[PDB]
This record gives sequence, structure tokens and C-alpha cells, in this order.
Amino acid sequence: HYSRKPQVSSKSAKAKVSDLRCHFKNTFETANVINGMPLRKAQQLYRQVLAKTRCIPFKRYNGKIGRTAQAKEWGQTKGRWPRKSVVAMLSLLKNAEANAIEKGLDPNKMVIKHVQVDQAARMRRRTYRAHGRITPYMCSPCHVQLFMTQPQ
RNA sequence: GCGUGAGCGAAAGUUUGAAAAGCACUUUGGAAAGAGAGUGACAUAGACCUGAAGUCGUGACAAUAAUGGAAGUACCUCCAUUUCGCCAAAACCAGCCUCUACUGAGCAAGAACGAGGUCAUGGUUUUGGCGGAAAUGGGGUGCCCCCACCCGUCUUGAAACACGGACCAAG
RNA sequence: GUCAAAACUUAUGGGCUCACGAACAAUGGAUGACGCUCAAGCCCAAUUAGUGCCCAUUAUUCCUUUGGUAAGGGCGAGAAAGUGUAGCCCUUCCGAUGUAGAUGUGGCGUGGAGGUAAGGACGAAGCUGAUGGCGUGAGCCUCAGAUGGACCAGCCUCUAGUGCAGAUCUUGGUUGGCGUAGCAAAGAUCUAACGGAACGUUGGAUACUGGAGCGGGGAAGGAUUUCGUGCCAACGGCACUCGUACACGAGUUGUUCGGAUACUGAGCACAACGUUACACCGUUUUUAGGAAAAGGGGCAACAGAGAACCUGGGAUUAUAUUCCAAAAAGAAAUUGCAUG
RNA sequence: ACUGCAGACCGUACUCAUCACCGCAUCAGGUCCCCAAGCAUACAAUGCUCUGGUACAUAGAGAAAGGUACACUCAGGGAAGUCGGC
RNA sequence: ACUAUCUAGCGAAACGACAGUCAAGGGAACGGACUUGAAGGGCUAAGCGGGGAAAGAAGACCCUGUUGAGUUUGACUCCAGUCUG
RNA sequence: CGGCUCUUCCUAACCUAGCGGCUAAGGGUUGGAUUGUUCACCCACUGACAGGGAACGUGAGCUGGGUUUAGACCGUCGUGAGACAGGUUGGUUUUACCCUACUUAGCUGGAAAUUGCGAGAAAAAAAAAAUUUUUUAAAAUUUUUUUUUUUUUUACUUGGUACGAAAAAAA
RNA sequence: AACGUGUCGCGAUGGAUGACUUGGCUUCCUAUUUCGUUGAAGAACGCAGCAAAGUGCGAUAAGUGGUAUCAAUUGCAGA
RNA sequence: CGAAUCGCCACUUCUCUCGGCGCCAAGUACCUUCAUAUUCACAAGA
RNA sequence: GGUAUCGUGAGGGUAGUACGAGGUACUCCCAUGCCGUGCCUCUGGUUUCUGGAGUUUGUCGAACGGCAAGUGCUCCGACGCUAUCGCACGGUGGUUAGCCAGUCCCAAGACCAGAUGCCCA
RNA sequence: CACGUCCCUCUCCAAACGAGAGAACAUGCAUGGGCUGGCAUGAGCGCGUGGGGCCCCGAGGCGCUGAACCUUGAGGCCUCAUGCUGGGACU
Ligand SMILES: [Mg+2]
Ligand SMILES: [Mg+2]
Ligand SMILES: [Mg+2]
Ligand SMILES: [Mg+2]
Ligand SMILES: [Mg+2]
Ligand SMILES: [Mg+2]
Ligand SMILES: [Mg+2]
Ligand SMILES: [Mg+2]
Ligand SMILES: [Mg+2]
Ligand SMILES: [Mg+2]
Ligand SMILES: [Mg+2]
Ligand SMILES: [Mg+2]
Ligand SMILES: [Mg+2]
Ligand SMILES: [Mg+2]
Ligand SMILES: [Mg+2]
Ligand SMILES: [Mg+2]
Ligand SMILES: [Mg+2]
Ligand SMILES: [Mg+2]
Ligand SMILES: [Mg+2]
Ligand SMILES: [Mg+2]
Ligand SMILES: [Mg+2]
Ligand SMILES: [Mg+2]
Ligand SMILES: [Mg+2]
Ligand SMILES: [Mg+2]
Ligand SMILES: [Mg+2]
Ligand SMILES: [Mg+2]
Ligand SMILES: [Mg+2]
Ligand SMILES: [Mg+2]
Ligand SMILES: [Mg+2]
Ligand SMILES: [Mg+2]
Ligand SMILES: [Mg+2]
Ligand SMILES: [Mg+2]
Ligand SMILES: [Mg+2]
Ligand SMILES: [Mg+2]
Ligand SMILES: [Mg+2]
Ligand SMILES: [Mg+2]
Repeated sequence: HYSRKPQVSSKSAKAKVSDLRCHFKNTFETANVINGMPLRKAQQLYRQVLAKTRCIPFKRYNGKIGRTAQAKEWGQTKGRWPRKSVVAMLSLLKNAEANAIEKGLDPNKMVIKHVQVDQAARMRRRTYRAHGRITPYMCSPCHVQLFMTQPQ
């Protein structure tokens, strides 16, 4: 299961989505933004990044990705606005505020403590390239898991 | 499965567990799924023994061509051993090392006295320092100074602007 | 002189030198660099001065190893008559590089076997390892697994499908490049309403195809793609609520359509006969008695020849020149037999 | 003439194509036949239009350089370009 | 006008020893690794095409091999066919 | 091969410049006809139409005329297939999205060049104005007085800021 | 700082390894052992209450009959 | 926050061709504290 | 320590050139070419302001208004972009034409104890 | 948390994207007007080839009519007139 056990089981909510069918590299970016954030400011960052009001700071999986001015917030020039990945993150954060609520915990004091998008087993599909070749297409679905303690 | 055809022709261990007891029920989700709960000795045994490498994610940590060698040192050591002996320093002995004669003032020239050095030399302890820790060793990470042309290859000659060389596993 | 160890730029040495000087034409730039000029240059000599120092895998010496088919001694725990081990012990001496290659090895390690000895559910193998320890080394051993779940190490002997970074090696997996290159051919969608968890549906708008059509039927080919309901996990290189996808259930109706029954054609080939080591060949009639009640049998055209049917339907989710029911919606033609 | 009975077999869905066939594919390639409107026009050229069909070809924002084009325009000169009016 | 550019979705390939600033030098005789100098904070985005003797394919050139195949022939050795007896 | 394109470097200097052949690499060194060309030769201009290097600079820049495989023609050679550095004609020019260079374009660190606390300033060495002298809170922490700024009731380009006033707050 | 690098702890991807092995390979043997026009081998199509494949079978169709054997088959159902 | 460093100064701290002092009594008189910090060991002190 | 502003300028780049005429055989003039740095008033070019007009075929029943012809086509056409096809400009000092410095261009990884504004929980 | 920076938003002397310049309740944006330009005389009604039986049909023409329209938008002018008017991030 979780790479890191929550410090205080009763005070934290865990959530996860295995074989999430969003790009790993985009979801890798999208979930890492959240890793220290309070859940409401993380619900927010996504609602705002879903509006093209703010960007997810792509960091590791930059590549020749385009420069944006909304990335200044994050300390670098490159940034990006996944939607499929931002929605899955909200949809996994709903999962935990639900998990957090049942524990009697208060979702709006709750803080993201551990986000970890592992890359999942990949799905094959086929190209059909120039001179009779057939190279791979492969989605790179991510395993995202997280928990969110609220402070004591 | 492939080929008009003659023909070619795979991969695949359902090896979960003793048994299916194969996760009822609650909870969020449109769902997939998730969080609890439950079964079982174990579910990081969940349709699955083991569970490597490589690769990746994450946390913490040290940090600032690569690798590499040598030697230290900084920090860390889930390591070893030892001590309730370890680090030192001085001495003694041994070893070892260093530091007249002739000639017409010179040499082609010989020892002596004295003193010093030293254990990465041998034997003799002494004296202090340290003693949940200390101590020596190993390991790890960084640095420092220094050394250091990618390997395999055929070739007189390879660092070659010569060939082969992305990674790992099995063979 | 610095880099660079050493003349912290030594000489209480000689000369020489002003501009260069320090063994084997074109990217800017090379006494190695700087810089040096009573030199840090050159010739000469020197070593503290008329009273040296620095650096080797070298030498010497010391320690250790290894080898010697080298020289001796010996036989608190040990003392083995020994090539070789954890070497029987001690002493002394000499050697040590090395490609191709040769050889040694009580050398390492693997699967298996004959033995021996032992271990394991108080956890075997395997795997993990700032687990140390041992060994020159191949490696072994221990520790720890918050690893595993049932086998198995030692030792001597036997055996081999026995040791892998490299073969543009094989096979599997993974990777950087990289969220990149792209997904830019055929002009196009817009709107509201509804649906839905969130692209479809309808209306409107707008274009397009432009009758050699993103039209309506067929052949070949395909063979369920058809249709409806559902579905959208996967696939539909974006998305889908939709699909030629998935699942389930349906669906193709003939006296007359086409085909065969029933033509011949380019052709083919059974039979027979012949040839061939052999029929899996050839002629296509057979030296041949082919009639069963002059030239054997057959096949070969879904575009040739042949060929009795038309419409209407309020008849389907899907078929109709095929379905319709007694007023056959009906109207025909046609074949066979039979009937007045 | 009539009437009576009988009239058997197999095909039959769908496709026929920038997604149903062949091309490893829903591949800009290929693949026989038939029907085929109106206007301009000499017309089956071309353009456009009723019918029948489409709106499927991933989309968005904006409009660096360099490109592609079944896109143009260019003063004065007029082949001097180039191997060659390509 | 479509690309490119930036975005949402989706998403390869080639290539890949390792890398990757230069000048001189030497050197397998044109270094990214070596010697000596000179630079160089790191990471980026779009271009670009100089270099990486960039990639492509065990040079189609050439030579070698007691290797092939095609063709030729009054090469050697033959074999059908033909004709003659 | 050549050209084109672009840059660059050299000089046994063509022009220009200075001299009196010398120095001088600065900047410049033309457009055309023929031919693939280079080269040469021509025409015209020009101050002049200099010579070279840069992998005989420069094909993932192009072009593909030369060279140019297969097709074919001719001459010669060959018995022939075929040969000819003889002629003729026709004859796919692939890939950057890597690294560096470069070109623009951003971001961020950094002075023990990320550390040490490892400490160096092109600084000054009671203050200001005319080295010395004079002026700038006082009196018993709080109170009073003075000065400056903000708000309210002429000179600046001319709307809005300054000095005027008066009051309040701060030093 | 960031990225990137590196160590460690977890986790994912991956499927090695080890154990397993109703399989293969090889050797050997045995016998009342050798198809078919009495329709063979092969091919086709079918048959189960739910059955695609595989197996079994052949419109008597996962079987009829004889024999032995026994109380099952077993996914569900069914006797 | 434990650190390494171990002379100062307006007598050098101008120029152009034995600086002073400090080193254990603020002084040359040894008045006078020093131990066990037990013979080196970062000076245990600035 | 932030943030902001004005600057410094080590270092690097670096460019002007040629011809002619006049004037008197230097100075001094005056044009031009090339180069370079810009700019777009004018002039030219460019139009997807499809601006306005005209116009062809199809089309909207017709006029109007359109619309389609992948911008239908023709004329004019602003903005803008741009042209030696327009226009403006191209500076010194010091040393031995060179060369260096400057002007000119980038300029603190040249880490600027330069200045400055604001806040420094 | 201060000051403030940034994003979102608006503008463009900027611009591939970042960056830039600005704005930050502002004639800022929006329409409208006026202007400057462009084109070139709209719709609509009210001399003429001939033609048809005083009118009708008539391309073209005339008049209202330098009209009509367009004129800032990748971003002409005018305040002329009316209209509409902060959140987030960070330290
Ligand atoms: Mg790009
Ligand atoms: Mg980009
Ligand atoms: Mg193909
Ligand atoms: Mg497992
Ligand atoms: Mg050789
Ligand atoms: Mg030295
Ligand atoms: Mg040896
Ligand atoms: Mg074996
Ligand atoms: Mg390790
Ligand atoms: Mg083997
Ligand atoms: Mg892209
Ligand atoms: Mg049309
Ligand atoms: Mg359907
Ligand atoms: Mg199906
Ligand atoms: Mg015939
Ligand atoms: Mg027939
Ligand atoms: Mg027919
Ligand atoms: Mg028929
Ligand atoms: Mg139908
Ligand atoms: Mg049909
Ligand atoms: Mg058709
Ligand atoms: Mg037509
Ligand atoms: Mg046509
Ligand atoms: Mg022209
Ligand atoms: Mg010409
Ligand atoms: Mg010419
Ligand atoms: Mg020419
Ligand atoms: Mg070869
Ligand atoms: Mg030979
Ligand atoms: Mg042979
Ligand atoms: Mg060349
Ligand atoms: Mg090149
Ligand atoms: Mg610092
Ligand atoms: Mg079956
Ligand atoms: Mg101390
Ligand atoms: Mg505006």
C-alpha cells in the first residue's frame, strides 16, 4: 500500500486510484503541486488550474514544454494545464474528503501529507508508421495515492 | 496467427490458499474504483507462490563530464571487536643511521671523541589520557590535495576522426 | 622563480648577450604557461666558497607475501616424517612485470550422482542488505530482513548441457530521446432544448456533396459487419452519452429473381489406349465389338445462350418482384398430372 | 376450353468502400457493373443548385522566424537569373 | 490559408558507449576525454544547421578469396539435337 | 567538380593611403556572352577588377550542369558476351525532434563562488561651515516651546503641486 | 533555491530467481500387437438442460446395449 | 555558536633615495596570588 | 532581507567607405555610390478594412439585400508593413595607415560596500 | 504578516511562448457623435433606343445625392456624449 504511513491513523484520510487512465507525466506534475497543501487550497488550485487561471508547474517532466507566465508562482518558467489530470486529482481529493469525513475528521482542516503518483502497468496500442512499420502507442496510466492528516 | 499456396507456426505454469473461507456489509464515487469492515496463520497470499535486476515514484539525508585510484578528513554508521584494555608521552638496552698519514699550505688521506636521530626496528616496562559509553576496525556520504584518456577489438600502432558498445534479467 | 618537490630567486663564480634566448601564410596561441633581462637566457664552473637540494615501481635496508623441482635445523597452546590445505614447526637465501601460449593449484564456484556428516516450520532454498568478518583472488561466512514458505549447506569421490558486459549475440522486460516529433490532404460548423455522472438527439441556422455524388443498387471480396435493446472495460491514434466496438436478443420467406435441374465456349479431363523403372504423362476418343429400349462419359459462363410475375400494401426494428388470405390487395403467366 | 391438385433444391441480411474488399490499419493507394436532375455552357469540361446525402475526418487561442500551397500581388527593368526560361 | 508557435487530448520513431567550450600541441599523423593555456553558475524556450569525421547500410567503387552467379566463346570437359554409316 | 549562399583569415599589394621601390591586410576589388566548369578567352564598367587559406571553406544548406549504375546511340576495340579515363542522350539527392556552436528568449541561484560562524570596502576614520570655532531641549522623565506640515478658506504648461494662514502634532 | 546527482526507507513497474512439475527427452521391454470397398485414414457438419473451445459421440449423437462396480455427478440444475 | 586563527599602535601606518612597544609588578624594587590542572597532549586561556 | 528605481562600466563587440565635381596644388566645399543605423511625411509596392464600387455565372419567387465561385473577377482603397523604389543620420582623441581609447552596441559570473525609494512580522 | 511583487483581468510603443511596456475607478471599456480619410453618388420613390394600346413596358439617364456606406479593428483622431463598471498566489 501507501509508501508512507500517516503519522496518526485516526487523524488522517487516505485515498487512491490505481490504474488511473491519465498520463503519468501530467498526473505526476499535477499531484506533486498538492503534496504539502491544505486540502481546500488544493481543491482550489485545481479549480483555478482547471480554468486556466493558474498553471500546474511542470517540473521534472518538462521536456520542450511551453513557457507560461502562470508558472512564476512556482518558481519556474514552464507550466501547463492538464485537465484530464486535474479532474482526476479533484476526483481523488473528493474521495479523501469523503474518507476524511467518515473518520469524524474535518475536511477543511485537513492537509495533504503524501502524494505519490507511481507509474502503472501500461496499455499497448499500435502505430502504423511510414514504410510498413508498426511502432507502439502506449498510454501511461498512473497510480496516484495520497493521505491527508489534519493537525492536532 | 501467418501465407494465393506448397507450407510456416507461436506465446501461455491460473504454481491465491489447507480450504474460496474468493473481501458480505457500511461509506464516497456515474463508474471504475477508494476508505472501513470481513475471511485466512499470512491479502504488501486479491484471481493472485517467490517477487531479482533494471526503471520509476515517494520520504528522509548528505550534499554539489561522471566514473575511477591514493590518501586523509568531516559527518553518519540497524556493523565488528575490545575495554571498564585504547590513545598517548618519556625513558633503557640493542640495532641503525646521520654528524693520523702523506705531501709541498695541499692530498689520491685515516681514524677518534662527542653529540643527534630513530620502532614503519628489537627487546625493556614506566607514566598519563579515555573507559551507559569509550576505543580500534569496517561500512556509508562529502570534501580536500593528488593520480587518472571509454572499454572490447583486429592491428606495427587505439583515446582515436577505426570497428562493436542504451539498461537489466535468462540463455 | 610560480605553476611544482627542490637554490624561501644559492654562489662570498667567470664571461657573453638587448631582441631575441632556453637532446632525440592563411580559426587566436604558445621556451609547456606565466613571466624572466646584474635572467628565471647562453657557455663555463661550482655547492655554502680563496676557509647543496628535489623527485622513481630504480639501488640499499626493513616488514609481509608468493615461488624456488632453494639451504639448513627440528618433530597458555602446538609439536603432523610433511609437494599441495588454515601450509608440521622454525631459520636463512634468491626470484617476482608480462600479450600470444604452456602449466600448476587439499584453487574458487555451478547442476547432478555414490558416500559421510549435518541442518530445517524455534523457518530450507531463493531473494534484499552503510551485516560485518575471512580470503591476494575467484569467493566463502556470519548478521539483519518489520523477506520467504520447505527444503538443504559441509566434506571426500563421481559427473557435466558447469561460470559471460560485449558476438550489428538470442529472448523477455525496461529505458533516454519525450509529453517530444507530431495527430496540418478534402473547405464548417453555430444555436437552443433535452439527454447524460459529464458526446449524442431534436428543432433552427449554416454550409458541403453536386447525378463519373461522403447518392441508390450489384459482382468480387467480406460473412453477421445487418437490426433492436444495452453498453462503452478494452477498441473507434482527440472525445464520446455515440460506433462497423462490446453484450444480449432478433433478422434473410420465391412455381416465376439468380443459380442448378437443362446450352455451348476458350478450355479441361475420366475412360480406353498408349508411354513411362513408375502415371502424379499424353492424345482426348479408343488397332476400336463404347446403342441396353457411325463417331464413349463428363465438366467448363451467377456478364455469353437460356429464363412462366406484376403491381399495390397501413408489410418489418431488421426481408421482400420472396411477405399479404378468402373480397387472398390483387391480377397473371407457367410446368406436371388429372378432370369434365 | 375448363377445372382439380401439385409446383421440389440452394442464394436471398449487410457491405461494396478516403471505416465493411486488398494493401500487417477504420491506410489520401487500389477495386468490374448499373441509374444519374436543374442552370450557365459546345459540354458528363467548370462553376453552382433541388432530390438523395453529409456536417466524418481531433479541437482551441492567437497570427514569431522558416516552411507547405491544388494562394496571390509587385514600382522600373525584362532572362541580366540559371547548366538550361527551370 | 495551412503548418510551425502556445494550449486541451493523444502520442511514436530514429538514435542512444560515455559524454559533449575552445586554442595550441602532440598523437593511428584534423581530440569531447591526453599536455599546456583560455573560457565556463545552473536550468530553460524558440530557431539553427557549423561541429559532433551526426544517423542511415558488415562501401554497390577497388583489391583479396585456390568464393559465387549471369553472359560469351573457335577455354577445358562434356551432353542432348542433327546428320552420316 | 562546380556554382550559389554566407562568414572568416592570410599577403610574395590589384586599387586605395603614406612615402621614396618601401612600407601598408585597413576597406574594396564589377556586370555580362560561350562553356558544368575551375580555368581561359572575350564585351562593358571600374580607382581597380590581386593572388590565396578555411577538409582543393561551405550537399542532414541548396542546385545537380560536370562526374554520373542500370536504358540507349555512335566511333574504335573485341569471334563474342562485352570494353573505351572517347562522344551522345535519359537517369530517386533521405533524417536533427539529440549534443555542442550559434542566434535570439526567459528563469534562478551565487562572495569559503551554494559550506564557516574563514571577519579584507578603490568607506569613513559632534558636526558643519568658513583645521578651528560655533551652534545645536531644559529643568527638576516630563513638560513646554518651536517648527513644520497639512488643511481649509504669485510662478511655475494652465486641474495640481509650491510656497501664503492658522492650527495641531511631534520632536 | 531549482533542476539534476547520490545514499537510505518504503512503494510501483517488471518478471528473474528459488521451490514446485499429471510434461518432455532418452533407454529398455512386452504381446494372442498392424487399416481399408463389411467404406479406411483424413476432412466436414453435427450431438449436452444450460457447452465456445477441447474431449466423447453420430439423428440411438458428452451416448444405446452387455459386464463389473458401486452411491454418485457435482459450476447450477437435475435422478 | 563548540569552533581553526595567536602581536599591537595615530613613536610604523609620508614621500624619495633596529619604527616604538610588547614577552608577567604600569617596573627593576620581586612587594607578590598561583599547587591537586596531579610529567606532552587545541592555550583548559585571548 | 525583500521589492523598486536610477546609475557604474571592468569585459566584449565596434565601421564607415569610395568616387566625382567645385574652389585654389593642401585646405575648403558640393553631390553621388557602396556600407551601416534607423524611419514611413512623401512616393512606390502590399489589402483579409473582402472598405467602397462595378461586374460574371449559380442562388435566395422578385426588387432590395445578399449569398456560392475555397478571397469569383475588375477598379479605387485607408491602417499597417515596407523600398536605396521614399527619407533621415553615420562624431573624436592618443600613440606607432595600423594600433589603442572614445563616441556606438551588450554590458556585475566584473557578483557594483555605487546611489536611492519603501517595508524590514 | 508588512511593504510589495506576481497571477487573473484590461491596454499595447512589446510579443513565437516567457519577457516587455502600461492600467489598476482610469474617457478604462463600450457603443454613439464629431473629425480625418476611403469610395463614389445608396434605397427609394419622381430625359430616353424603341415598343404596346394619353398613358403604360424600356437599358441607360436625371433629381433629391460628394450621396450611401465604411472609418480602429493587430489596436486613426476628439472628452465630444452617454453606458458599464477587484479575486487569487507569494514573502
Ligand atoms: Mg516545440
Ligand atoms: Mg515548447
Ligand atoms: Mg502497408
Ligand atoms: Mg506475488
Ligand atoms: Mg592498419
Ligand atoms: Mg616549490
Ligand atoms: Mg608473472
Ligand atoms: Mg544439467
Ligand atoms: Mg548499496
Ligand atoms: Mg553451456
Ligand atoms: Mg507537439
Ligand atoms: Mg456545392
Ligand atoms: Mg448497427
Ligand atoms: Mg461483436
Ligand atoms: Mg470445346
Ligand atoms: Mg454447364
Ligand atoms: Mg446469362
Ligand atoms: Mg430464373
Ligand atoms: Mg434493406
Ligand atoms: Mg438487399
Ligand atoms: Mg456501389
Ligand atoms: Mg456538368
Ligand atoms: Mg465533373
Ligand atoms: Mg515587376
Ligand atoms: Mg537566359
Ligand atoms: Mg545568361
Ligand atoms: Mg551569370
Ligand atoms: Mg566489409
Ligand atoms: Mg591463395
Ligand atoms: Mg568450390
Ligand atoms: Mg571542397
Ligand atoms: Mg555540412
Ligand atoms: Mg554564503
Ligand atoms: Mg462443443
Ligand atoms: Mg583552545
Ligand atoms: Mg480597444
